[PDB]
Amino acid sequence: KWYFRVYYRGIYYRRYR
Repeated sequence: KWYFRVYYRGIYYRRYR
């Protein structure tokens, strides 16, 4: 399962898959 945002001060990342 993905996340939603998280990234905080990172860069979201491949949330789609």
